[PDB]
Amino acid sequence: ASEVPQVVSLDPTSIPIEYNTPIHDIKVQVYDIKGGCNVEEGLTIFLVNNPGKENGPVKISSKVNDKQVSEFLKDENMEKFNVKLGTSKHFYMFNDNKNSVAVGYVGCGSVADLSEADMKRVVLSLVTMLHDNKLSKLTVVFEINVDKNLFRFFLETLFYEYMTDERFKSTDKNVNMEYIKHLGVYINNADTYKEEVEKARVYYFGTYYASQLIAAPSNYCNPVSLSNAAVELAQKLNLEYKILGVKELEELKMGAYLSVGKGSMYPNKFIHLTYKSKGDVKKKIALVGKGITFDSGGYNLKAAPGSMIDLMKFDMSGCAAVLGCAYCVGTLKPENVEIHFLSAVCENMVSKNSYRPGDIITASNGKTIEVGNTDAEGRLTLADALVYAEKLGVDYIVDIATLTGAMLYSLGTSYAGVFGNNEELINKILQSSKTSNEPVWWLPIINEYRATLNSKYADINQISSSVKASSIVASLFLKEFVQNTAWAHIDIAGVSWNFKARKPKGFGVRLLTEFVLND
Amino acid sequence: SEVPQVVSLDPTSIPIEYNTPIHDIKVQVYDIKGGCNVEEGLTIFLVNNPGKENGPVKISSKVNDKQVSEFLKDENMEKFNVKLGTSKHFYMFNDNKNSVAVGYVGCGSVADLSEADMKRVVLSLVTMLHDNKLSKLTVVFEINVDKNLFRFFLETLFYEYMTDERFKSTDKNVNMEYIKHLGVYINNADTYKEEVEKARVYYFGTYYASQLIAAPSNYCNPVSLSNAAVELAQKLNLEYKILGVKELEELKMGAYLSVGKGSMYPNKFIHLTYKSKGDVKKKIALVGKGITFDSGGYNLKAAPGSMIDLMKFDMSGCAAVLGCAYCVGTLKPENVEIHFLSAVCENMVSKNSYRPGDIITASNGKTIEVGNTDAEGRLTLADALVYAEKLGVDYIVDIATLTGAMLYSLGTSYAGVFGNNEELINKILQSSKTSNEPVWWLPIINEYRATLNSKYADINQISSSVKASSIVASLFLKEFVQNTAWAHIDIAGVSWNFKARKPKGFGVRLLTEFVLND
Amino acid sequence: SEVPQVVSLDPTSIPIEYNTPIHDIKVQVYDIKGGCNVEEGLTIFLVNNPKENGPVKISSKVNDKQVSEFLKDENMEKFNVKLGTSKHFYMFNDNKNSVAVGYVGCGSVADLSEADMKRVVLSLVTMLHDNKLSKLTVVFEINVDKNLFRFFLETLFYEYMTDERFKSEYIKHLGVYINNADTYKEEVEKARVYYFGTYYASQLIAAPSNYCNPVSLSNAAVELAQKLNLEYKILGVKELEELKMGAYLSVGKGSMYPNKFIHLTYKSKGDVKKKIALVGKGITFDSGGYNLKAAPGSMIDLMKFDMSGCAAVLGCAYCVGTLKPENVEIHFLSAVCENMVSKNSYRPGDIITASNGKTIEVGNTDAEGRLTLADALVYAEKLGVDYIVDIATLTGAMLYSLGTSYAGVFGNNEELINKILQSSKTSNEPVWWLPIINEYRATLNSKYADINQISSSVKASSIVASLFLKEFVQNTAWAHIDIAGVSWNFKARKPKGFGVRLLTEFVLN
Ligand SMILES: CC(C)(C)C(=O)N[C@@H](C(=O)NO)c1ccc(-c2ccsc2)cc1
Ligand SMILES: CC(C)(C)C(=O)N[C@@H](C(=O)NO)c1ccc(-c2ccsc2)cc1
Ligand SMILES: CC(C)(C)C(=O)N[C@@H](C(=O)NO)c1ccc(-c2ccsc2)cc1
Ligand SMILES: [Zn+2]
Ligand SMILES: [Zn+2]
Ligand SMILES: [Zn+2]
Ligand SMILES: [Zn+2]
Ligand SMILES: [Zn+2]
Ligand SMILES: [Zn+2]
Repeated sequence: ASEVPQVVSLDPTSIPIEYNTPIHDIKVQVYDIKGGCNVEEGLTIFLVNNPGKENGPVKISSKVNDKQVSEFLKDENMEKFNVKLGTSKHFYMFNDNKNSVAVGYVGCGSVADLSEADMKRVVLSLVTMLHDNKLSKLTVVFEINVDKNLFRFFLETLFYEYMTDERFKSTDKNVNMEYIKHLGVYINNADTYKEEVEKARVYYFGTYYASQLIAAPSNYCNPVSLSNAAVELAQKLNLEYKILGVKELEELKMGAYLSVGKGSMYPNKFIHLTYKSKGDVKKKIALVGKGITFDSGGYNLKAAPGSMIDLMKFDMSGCAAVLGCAYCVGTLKPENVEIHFLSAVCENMVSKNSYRPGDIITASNGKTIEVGNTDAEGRLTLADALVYAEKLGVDYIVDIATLTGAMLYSLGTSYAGVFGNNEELINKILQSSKTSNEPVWWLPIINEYRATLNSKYADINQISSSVKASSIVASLFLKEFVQNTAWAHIDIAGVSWNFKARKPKGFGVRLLTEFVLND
Repeated sequence: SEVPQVVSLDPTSIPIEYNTPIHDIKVQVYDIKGGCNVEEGLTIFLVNNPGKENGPVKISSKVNDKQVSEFLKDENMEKFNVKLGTSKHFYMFNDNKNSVAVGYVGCGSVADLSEADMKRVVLSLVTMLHDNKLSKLTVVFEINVDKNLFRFFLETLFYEYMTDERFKSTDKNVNMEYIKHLGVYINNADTYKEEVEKARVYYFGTYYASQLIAAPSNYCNPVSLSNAAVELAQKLNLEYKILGVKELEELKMGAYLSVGKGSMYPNKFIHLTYKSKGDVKKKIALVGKGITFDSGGYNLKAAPGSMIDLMKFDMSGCAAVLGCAYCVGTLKPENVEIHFLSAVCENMVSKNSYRPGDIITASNGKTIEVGNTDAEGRLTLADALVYAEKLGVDYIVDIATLTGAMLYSLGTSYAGVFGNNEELINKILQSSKTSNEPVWWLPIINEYRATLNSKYADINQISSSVKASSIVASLFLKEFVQNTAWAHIDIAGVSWNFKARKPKGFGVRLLTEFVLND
Repeated sequence: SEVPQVVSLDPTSIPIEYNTPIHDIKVQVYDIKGGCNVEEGLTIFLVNNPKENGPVKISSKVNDKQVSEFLKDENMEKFNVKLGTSKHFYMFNDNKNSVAVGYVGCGSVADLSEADMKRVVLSLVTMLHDNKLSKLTVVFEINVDKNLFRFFLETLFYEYMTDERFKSEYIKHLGVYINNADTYKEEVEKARVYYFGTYYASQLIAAPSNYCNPVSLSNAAVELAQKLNLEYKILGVKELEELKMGAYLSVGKGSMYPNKFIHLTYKSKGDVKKKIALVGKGITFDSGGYNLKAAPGSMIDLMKFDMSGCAAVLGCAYCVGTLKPENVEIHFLSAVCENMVSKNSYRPGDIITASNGKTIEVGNTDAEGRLTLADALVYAEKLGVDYIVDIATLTGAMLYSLGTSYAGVFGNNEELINKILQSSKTSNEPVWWLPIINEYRATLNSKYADINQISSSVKASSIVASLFLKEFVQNTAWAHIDIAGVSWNFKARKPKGFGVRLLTEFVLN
């Protein structure tokens, strides 16, 4: 652990991290619907749909072990309500033991197969029922068809969206902040879904942990304070760790990554976490995350309209995703696999010491790079991290980065883009996208654009001249730093931040973890 | 002299190639009378056809080889035309049954090839040298050229042929093999032979400047650039002096010192001196703008089209001046003393940077209000010009990448020259013709001077009302020359070749021709 | 000839003032030797001090004792000669009549430029606008040659005159004391002619585009021709179509006003030894077309000024028609139209054919000037003249090259260019020679048309445009004057009428 440099004594010297969240205090019980539903304290919510019939009437088909509640929820009483996706209603009644209970439903539309996006709409409606209501318990009755993954995704999203980050609140803490202590789930074939519960809780926190890092402002989350948090995480998970400082970075000749950080008051820190199975290692993997704790753009300052320089604390989202994945892996402990978690962390600032547009810098594999734009710094840091990664001698290298703003014009805010040099690896990323329900789409590395990276003086240009297809050109650049290893690149510049909700998504954590686990 | 680093991987000197493959090319000039020997390598005829736009090629000169002569008959050459820029390759066997490669380059129908047209001919020729491993090139001039233009042909051939690979490591051209011999057949070879070594000298001066310019700002900084100058001065036995901050403070160069304040690299003032052996009749001060990187300062280059990634080229004036010092120091003209000056610094954004609105005091006591930190060139030049005049010279000439407006007035081919003395300006225009580096005389319109009147300082750095920044900047510069013939050359538009993505080394030959023929 | 209207309140002609109060001013020129009489009105001494911001000192003997006492060294040294600084005082003379006496500083340089002289006059005019005076007397205690003296009068007349045509008492006597008065007296009535030529052009330029449109501008040209007994011909769309002027006709397609080609002719009585065509750009309003002037700084509200070239030419025709030079034939030409946005407008990308058969690819509809000039130059050369001179508000880049004081001149002939430069010297309308760089010509090579209207990127727009126009003059001495920068006086919010005196001097000499 290094000392975080301060300008004034009021500068914070660590990232506040909440490990023990109220979500971890929730006891989850899973019951089979065949046994009938018991309705007592708290809130009991039925998830209902009506196949084919858009905005069709609500029907409760589950057995309810209470004559009063059963009478209330009979068809004739429910037909005035419809199943419009996201619709919710609260019911109030007395049960067979003369106790007042709260019941209700969330409409799940008229399609039996709910997409990952429509399921998020269902959960958000459910969360609005949790907010502003001091409840001790919530019960959920699944009257829709969900597979194991979508069930887990439901729980993960519930936990994530229910949670409220108050680390930076001082005088504006919510006085009515109270969480349930109990969560009941009624679902058919309950014994097959039980295994998903703790997995979801693990995936929730891995995702929530990343979110905390991303949301943490750059005066809290800087290269030293972020690497320090990585150390603390490794210590709690019994992961091996190594933080490389400028001296060793110099010895390794990482000129590209070092030049990006030259302008910052915070020394570069290269994070290297390792998980190894106790069993014989049958596959080795490196996960590489972009780790810019703040990206001012450098001398190519973000001063253009729509550049959102105030969002630039998000620029270590790739690193956050990787560290979030480290939590999940170190907790679930997969067998026969060795995983490296890597991030070349730095800050891209303006200074007398900054690297300049036009500078020629040498990467750790000896390639000279001409810098055409100081704000294209991510691919420079990744270049050295990718060289470092391949020297580990692994089977797959997967990187994840808020790399290019062009992603918002190509895939937008919902789907991440994946590029690569190996088809089998890309299919596996796409497969893990399905089973994690973190949407990713395969995008091409167009070789014809490679020629536009031909530098007159250096071995290669940092950015293209023609093109404008930045996401693809950046992928071309990165590919030049991976010689003979299966490699994939996940651009999350578009999906990292939830603009509507004004919070990080913790995107990529579940995706990467599913990738590690399912092979 | 010691180059500060942020990290140990930061370079501490500019890589400079002094002996180039071009220097290893043995050059022989033969007279066209007595015919041409075609025996080895690639023989190229430069042909014309005055009259018809694209008339047939007609090889006039005698070829001392029966087989080669039969091939180059008018009958066989009829299908090929003389369009300016075109070229063809030929394969055949000579008299002793040895395979030989012949060809031609079209020089158009016009009997007078201009600076731009000759450049086009050279390019066509260089294309033939590329992607073809040749031990020898022979060029037969079946067109007419003056002696300056012949020198210009060789200069341009040498400059364009040479490839800068100082910053390649994993991607050097493996097929890069230069010729070792160059043959030239031309009429009255006795007179043209003198231009050969003059061309080689002018070439390296230009290429030396180009190397400094192309060098990125992390390699090329105020300390390393001034070290490079010192090394140059040493190889040439020029007197040299590098003024550091402490000296500059004593001289009270507050305008120049302000510009480098935000930089990690200390300011360094380059003062080189050549003196003729005998009686000195003319004293000349050459001043180069030497900003090793121009970020704009707090007036950051952030506007569309400001091309901040090119601003390593903002020391081109200094490079021109140092390049001239090479030529002058090598050619050793008589009856002249020349001072090569450059206020070298770096314009950066920092807690220590000078600010828009700052009032600073030049070394001649004039207080200056800063309106824009990106108009830093004229601030450094101000102190440099005051220093220059204190040397008591006859002519002060500054050269600078000073105003972007030049791209809208003269464009990328012609530099602008401004001045306070018509005689000096005429000499610059004369030097432009003989060096074939095109310059156009632009006026210093005194009506715009009132817009440099400041409410609080003695003078404004920039105008607020008048556009035409090239003229306004000239007006500002004129305020720091009291009673000396002075001229100013703005090369902001011509310094960088945007199409070839490389510098031109513009100004080297111009300044040298100015020196030599005074 | 009938001006179309959208509503009945639309103006159907340009209001023009022919008889100005300047024409009522009686000018007397006296020699400074013999002393100056100060009997009435305002008397102003033009004074320098060759030092900087030095004290005022009056050298001329004044034949009035009271005023002499006022003008004594001890009193005037309280004031300084800083360029454009002025003081004037009211007092009683020997006859106990009210007189005003004062000065205007002319700085510390023995030779005033046209810019300096202008500042002097502006200070003089300020006093005239603030005082009710029947008479102004100006005493020259500075050195001025014949041309600069005429320039002084022209400038004085022009700046003094106030255009009130669109709104809803001048001096009657000008006295001038100057050493060697006799050599200067002939400059007076020439200055009056140059004044109105300049002011007439100013009137056309300042007239908004709803008053000044292609139809009313040509109608005004006709009326001018009739008053001066100049031959005149106005070419309409049918005539222009037959002449295959496709470049020029394309620009006006989107306008509600039919294109009008103005062709005025002055012919001397005797043998014609020189034939000259003067071509003025006549865009009555330039919106930019589909390449609309929408960018910040494009100043679309100024774009009534885009016929300043035509105005300069018509102002010259007044001077030439008045002074009647001998042994010359002058053609006054303008392809007048309006560049507008409409379903009918020409489009960026359109390939259009000029009257010499050259196909043109339009890259920017706001570069419309060179298109109208393309067909005007072709028309001009067919007249078989010795010189073609065009003048035009052609490129905004002129503001970045020479600025607002000097116009640029481009050409294909050295003799012609140096004639314009000499005319610039004698008219004191500053012009600077700029190169037509042949290396830039290749940027106008089109993939589909014979030539490009504009370059994709050469940035040197004034030069690229000049190259374009050069392609439409095949074997005649031709020069192009780009007055886009100098035509409008931004500070004074009015035209300069730039080019009238320049072009007239070119014709007369
Ligand atoms: C502007 C360009 C092409 C250099 C780019 O892709 N910039 C990146 C960047 O600064 N990388 O270091 C960029 C710009 C904007 C975003 C972004 C994403 C959501 S809002 C702004 C993300 C990446
Ligand atoms: C922006 C302005 C008017 C202050 C100016 O003249 N800038 C100079 C400059 O920064 N001088 O120190 C300038 C701007 C752009 C260029 C340029 C030249 C080729 S591309 C950009 C050159 C000089
Ligand atoms: C469109 C461009 C940049 C080629 C140009 O120079 N346009 C001309 C024009 O509209 N010609 O028809 C132009 C633009 C601006 C001005 C101008 C002059 C004083 S303020 C703006 C003048 C001419
Ligand atoms: Zn960036
Ligand atoms: Zn970034
Ligand atoms: Zn600058
Ligand atoms: Zn500069
Ligand atoms: Zn226009
Ligand atoms: Zn126009």
